Amino acid sequence: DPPSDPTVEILRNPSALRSGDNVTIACSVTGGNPPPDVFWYHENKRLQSHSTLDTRSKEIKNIYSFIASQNDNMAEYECRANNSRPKRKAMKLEVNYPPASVELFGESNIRYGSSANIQCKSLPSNPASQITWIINGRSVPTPTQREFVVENGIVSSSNVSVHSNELSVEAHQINVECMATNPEGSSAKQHVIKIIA
Ligand SMILES: *[C@@H]1O[C@H](CO)[C@@H](O)[C@H](O)[C@H]1NC(C)=O
Ligand SMILES: *[C@@H]1O[C@H](CO)[C@@H](O)[C@H](O)[C@H]1NC(C)=O
Ligand SMILES: *[C@@H]1O[C@H](CO)[C@@H](O)[C@H](O)[C@H]1NC(C)=O
Repeated sequence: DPPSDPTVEILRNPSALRSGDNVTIACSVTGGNPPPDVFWYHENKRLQSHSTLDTRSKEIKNIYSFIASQNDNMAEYECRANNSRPKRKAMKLEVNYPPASVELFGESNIRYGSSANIQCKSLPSNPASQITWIINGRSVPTPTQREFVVENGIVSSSNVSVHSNELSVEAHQINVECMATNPEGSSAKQHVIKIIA
């Protein structure tokens, strides 16, 4: 027997706000007397957006569209209702974004035979980024990392140890490459350590 025809559709949602994409936020209010003004407030400052009231329904709505940002948007957008001598409802957003860059820490010159410790902290990202190391074009076993929570993101930090004792006496320098990575993206930076006598 025949099955009835197939229908396909794309499902909007569910995804955390990402990087920069066209986000729309709404604030509904049902009318009182006098009809209140409805404003969006980012960082306690009145955003430039219009409020529209349906006369039939008596429902006041305020629609705000913007592109998401890493710099903020891990923070809250508040709505306010105003009647002379104010009803409020805030909203914390979650935006995924890749780590901007990474920072390496350590000597530029190390004595031969001696060992060296290299640190790498990534710039804030969401979610947390995985630090990986590549030494002389060789990926190395990933060290345990410490993740810190900062405003508008998470900072990963990893320590690696390079030993010049394993290297030959004719080893001029050691290339230390650090890399932070999350589902949004990745970023790398390379520090060069010279070997002194
Ligand atoms: C985002 O959507 C709003 C309407 O919701 C529209 O006015 C605006 O042009 C759009 N911007 C982009 C970059 O798609
Ligand atoms: C409060 O509301 C009145 C009218 O409802 C409006 O004209 C005024 O600008 C508002 N003031 C503030 C500080 O939002
Ligand atoms: C990494 O080294 C720093 C010193 O620069 C130290 O303060 C920190 O505790 C170390 N962390 C780990 C996980 O080894």
